[PDB]
Amino acid sequence: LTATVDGIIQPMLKAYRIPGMAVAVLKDGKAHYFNYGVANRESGQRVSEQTLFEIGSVSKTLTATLGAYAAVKGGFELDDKVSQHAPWLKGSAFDGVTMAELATYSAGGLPLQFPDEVDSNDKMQTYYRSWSPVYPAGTHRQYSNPSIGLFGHLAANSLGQPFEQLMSQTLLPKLGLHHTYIQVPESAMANYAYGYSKEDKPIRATPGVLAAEAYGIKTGSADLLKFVEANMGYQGDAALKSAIALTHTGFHSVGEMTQGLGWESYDYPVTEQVLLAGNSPAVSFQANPVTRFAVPKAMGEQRLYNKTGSTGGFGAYVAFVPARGIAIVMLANRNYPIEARVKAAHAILSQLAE
Ligand SMILES: *C(=O)N1C[C@H](NOS(=O)(=O)O)CC[C@H]1C(N)=O
Repeated sequence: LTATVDGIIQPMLKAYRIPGMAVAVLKDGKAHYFNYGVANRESGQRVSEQTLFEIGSVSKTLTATLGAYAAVKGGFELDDKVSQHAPWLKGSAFDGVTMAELATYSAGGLPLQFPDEVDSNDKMQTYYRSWSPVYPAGTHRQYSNPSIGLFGHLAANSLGQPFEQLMSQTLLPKLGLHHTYIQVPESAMANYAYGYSKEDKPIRATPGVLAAEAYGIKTGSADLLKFVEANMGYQGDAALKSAIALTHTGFHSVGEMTQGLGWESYDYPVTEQVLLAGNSPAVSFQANPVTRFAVPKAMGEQRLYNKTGSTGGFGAYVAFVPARGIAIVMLANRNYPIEARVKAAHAILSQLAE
């Protein structure tokens, strides 16, 4: 292995007091697992590649794959208006938003989170029915859980299924992810890590509206690397392969970052400075005018695809370059700085590419 994983990861774990981390890398078709520290600080139970971590917003890549799958299966087309697939949105602003804009955070300024008062399905429908766009559709990117959350919800229901059903019964089994969960079952609680807050309490995920779609997957590094493997020359089912290809399609760009379904990608080679900038709050916190594509673009293999994710007590990152057959998954039970995740992953990936 050309990479020096221990030498890059261990100083970072110390610098941010990360209790445990599961790292998995792919190179030349083989998976390598590097496990550090503890899943549970009071028992001392060790992290393995089967430890379940909250992967937070990395869930959006699975949600995007599910939505692309529903589109390939005929439930909807990406250029359909959103209200074509939700009778309760007819006449609302979503008459003028496409499913693709919803999935790529460009509907027009949907916020990062639902307002605190939205705590039921009924209040969720009312929220979207009364939503006032900040920007014209397709012109501005504001990263948003309500946006891709609604995409995942409506995509699944376009096949007559709840999101959780289509994810748990179709997408995850077809991807080969048998230890990946929206809700961790009884048989697997022994493997579920605790997270540790920035204030340092043991904490686990708070359920919320459309949490499953936007940030609610629990999985280990082995299962998550298997999903990344499917994103690098998947040999198999035509519908699922077409779905994955749609997630590698670009719909707009902000600076050097191109927004796909779930995945965000960069030209490869990519500098650390560019990858840091694309994952900084200058991109993730504020609404930015996008570079527009007249038609969506199949982006290609010689690119760095990535996604960050966090919960109250967890911090995750995934990046891969399909043309190189290299990948890194980093799942931690501390929500530690995105810049540290990016710097470490860029260093390791640069070495794997040698
Ligand atoms: C994803 O984990 N989340 C969405 C947003 N952070 O975006 S990032 O993950 O791309 O950095 C807010 C925090 C978090 C969440 N659980 O809502």
